[PDB]
Amino acid sequence: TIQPGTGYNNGYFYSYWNDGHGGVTYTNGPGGQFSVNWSNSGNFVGGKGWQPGTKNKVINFSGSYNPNGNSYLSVYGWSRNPLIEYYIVENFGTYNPSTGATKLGEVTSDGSVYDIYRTQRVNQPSIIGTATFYQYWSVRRNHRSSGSVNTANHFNAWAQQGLTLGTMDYQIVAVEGYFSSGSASITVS
Repeated sequence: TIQPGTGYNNGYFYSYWNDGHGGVTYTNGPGGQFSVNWSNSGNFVGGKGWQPGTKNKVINFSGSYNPNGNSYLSVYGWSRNPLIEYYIVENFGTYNPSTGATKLGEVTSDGSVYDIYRTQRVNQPSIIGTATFYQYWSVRRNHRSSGSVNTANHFNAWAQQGLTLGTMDYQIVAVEGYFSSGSASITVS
């Protein structure tokens, strides 16, 4: 495993974060590849991509994703001003992250309909420190672990619905886990 933090590997920005609990290993591979293996983890997020992201990137991903418990596979990132944490969720484990959330619409992109939601994090950690901020979600109905994500279709649908993004910060294909187990191997481009 590599040390939690951010940096560049083989031309790609990467971010690997955990809550210090133990039970997760993250490795960077050739090109845009990264692997995650976890067993009775805490909360973590790891993946490769870009710093900063863009609002019209076409993100390609391929590989395997085998969660046992609560985990997501998504295009994941942030904006600043306004501060937003966002997800385009391609697959997940035992928990759909939109459970109980307010549905803000639908968008069709890259072979599936997605349901759109907005949630709020209250006094939680963020890229600028403790803050209250919104999260935007596109949750794919047809789950998969390879494909292409035309981010503009999501960001445009969000904007159409009143979900504004500020200036992009990082933008990665991320495996997230919350107190679960699993394995994943993903290549980004």
